[PDB]
Amino acid sequence: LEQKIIAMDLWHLALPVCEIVVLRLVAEGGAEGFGEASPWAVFTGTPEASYAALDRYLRPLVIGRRVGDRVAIMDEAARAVAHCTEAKAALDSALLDLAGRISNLPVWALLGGKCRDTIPLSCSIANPDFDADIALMERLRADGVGLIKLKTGFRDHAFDIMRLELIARDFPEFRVRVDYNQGLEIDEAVPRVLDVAQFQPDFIEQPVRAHHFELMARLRGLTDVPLLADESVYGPEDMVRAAHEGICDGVSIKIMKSGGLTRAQTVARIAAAHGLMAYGGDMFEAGLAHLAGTHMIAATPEITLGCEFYQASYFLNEDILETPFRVEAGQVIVPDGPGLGARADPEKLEHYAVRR
Amino acid sequence: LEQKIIAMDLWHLALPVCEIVVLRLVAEGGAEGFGEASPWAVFTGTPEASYAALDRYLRPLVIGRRVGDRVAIMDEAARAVAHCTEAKAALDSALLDLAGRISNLPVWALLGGKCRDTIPLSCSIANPDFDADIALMERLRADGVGLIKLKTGFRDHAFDIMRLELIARDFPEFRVRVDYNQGLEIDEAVPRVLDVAQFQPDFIEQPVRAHHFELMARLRGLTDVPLLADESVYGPEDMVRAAHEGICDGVSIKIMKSGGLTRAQTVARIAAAHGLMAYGGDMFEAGLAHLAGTHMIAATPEITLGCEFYQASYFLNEDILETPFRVEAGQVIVPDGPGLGARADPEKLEHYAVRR
Ligand SMILES: [Mg+2]
Ligand SMILES: [Mg+2]
Ligand code: NA
Ligand code: NA
Repeated sequence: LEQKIIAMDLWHLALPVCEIVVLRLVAEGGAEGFGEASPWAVFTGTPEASYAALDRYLRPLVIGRRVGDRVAIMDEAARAVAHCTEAKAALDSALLDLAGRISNLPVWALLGGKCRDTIPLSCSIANPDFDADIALMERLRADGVGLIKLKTGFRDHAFDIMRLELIARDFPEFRVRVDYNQGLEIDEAVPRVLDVAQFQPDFIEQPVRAHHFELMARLRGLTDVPLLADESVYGPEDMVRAAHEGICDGVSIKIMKSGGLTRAQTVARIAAAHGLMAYGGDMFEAGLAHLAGTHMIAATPEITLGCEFYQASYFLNEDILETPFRVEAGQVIVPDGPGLGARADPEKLEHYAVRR
Repeated sequence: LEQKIIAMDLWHLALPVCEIVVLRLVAEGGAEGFGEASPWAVFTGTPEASYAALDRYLRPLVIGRRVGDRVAIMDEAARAVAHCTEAKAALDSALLDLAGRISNLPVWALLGGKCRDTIPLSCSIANPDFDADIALMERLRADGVGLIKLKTGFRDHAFDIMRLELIARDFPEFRVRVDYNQGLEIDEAVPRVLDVAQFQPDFIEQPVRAHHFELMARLRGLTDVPLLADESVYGPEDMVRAAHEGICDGVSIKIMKSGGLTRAQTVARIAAAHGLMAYGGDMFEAGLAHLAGTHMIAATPEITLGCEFYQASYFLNEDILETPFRVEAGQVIVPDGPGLGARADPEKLEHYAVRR
């Protein structure tokens, strides 16, 4: 691990169904590490921002550094550029993937070990054309997927209720989660949440804008259905604040928000210390990001509500991995191979790139 | 790391100057892992309690497990036996040491990498015969040690003041820290702490009993000298409570309290999130425990006040490692070799054992 990182390559991809930024690091010894940043322009930041963060601001910080100084590198990285937690997460992933390759260890082994070999998978239901999702749900049920998360709030309230009712009638096999993606306005939050809570989903995710800690805390006191914070919490700092103000019953943890795998674990551990639950959320990512999140969760017993790394299997027309992101009988398979467990395909990276 | 742990050997040692419990784990392939539990009877527990914890209660959940399932093993261990955080730290150390030997990596490499190659060392000054400490301080200054921590409260207040004045006069080269070890009673806490604070030590450690959160918080508001919590904080759970009640400005982190290296890091990270400083404390341990503590601090940027792994160098007549715990120019050296960086001497373990 005394080896020096000698190169940094980047790709700004546009995947048919979704833009992401892929990073590759190369050590003196020839080993390579991959990492993905999956920005959501309106929430975490743009792909351009993360591309620049890596290409111009973090590059000088990483090139020439020893693979083993990851802790120092990530500490400096957080301060070297503002935001771009997706880019920071990509760097951490590549650093870990690289160290894992060098030492011949899976990433979870560099995160403390593993506590689970599989992770329950959840697929989101967010199509404005519900008939298309019904067909999707038929397939999900057939594939053994047992969890689904209804994206709510993007249309009228009636549209949300309609779907919950049909799901309960024709797809009772699934456990159902709900996610508003900060979608509701102040004047409609309470009545819409209270109505949806009647359906008793496993949890309702972030009904209002991230900065609405007061309102989130109030919504939490309205029903016994768990209220999960997502956009309101990125890292440990926000988690401490969220816990203090009692804005949620649990949190959706994403490496793209925490800016790294360790910071993601810290969020989960702080949530647990406050008696709050944790879920493996994700952004609109590809298989590389899925693998990074999978290794993180495999080493974090505190995240018990499953994960939602469903895009590579049900959203993207084609993924960027050389080998399919492994999911069997509705469960994500924790890889045990070196590094992340799969390489990104250069040809696909070259083909789908809009910039590199 | 898929291979199983097939054996657990224990030694309750009595080291001339100190009792500790040493643990050795053996994997199917023959690799070994060593860990140390350094119990303090009146604070953390007895060596007999920790010996029993490992020998009878943790043995069953460890034997037959995959080396790589460390996270799950430790999660289960914490609940398998009450207290005995020292035994838990020893098990975590052995598991990490074992995994390091297998993968040929330094323990810090399994804790996320490193951010520092050396750690400033502090030696405690606690001899009731102060002339003996003056001699030691002469030795300390010559060896390049620039930090010392005065053990206060075990005698009258005059004795503490006497030593603080002589140190400032004859040994100005040292940065001075103070530690009461919960030694002060309620009716004498304010006056004594105020007097000592006039000497502006770097920090004053745990003036009163661990359970006195309210009193600790009041003491914190009396001076601008940092008040460190030690016995009041063992793990993440205590750190969350201590931060909420504002009982300190910083915390002394010890693996023997946190019951593991990761838990110790979580304590440091939580403190930092609350704007509280962190110090690398220790119990009356030997070189094996010092190495575990060194690797954890090596991977934890949040711990910036140095460490006190001085016993192997200045307290124990003889250490148990095959090679000296490295300290150069008053700085602890972070090992880069496989595992903890040194091996326990089978012959010494047998010689100093009072039970095995
Ligand atoms: Mg969400
Ligand atoms: Mg102390
Ligand atoms: Na509630
Ligand atoms: Na103060």
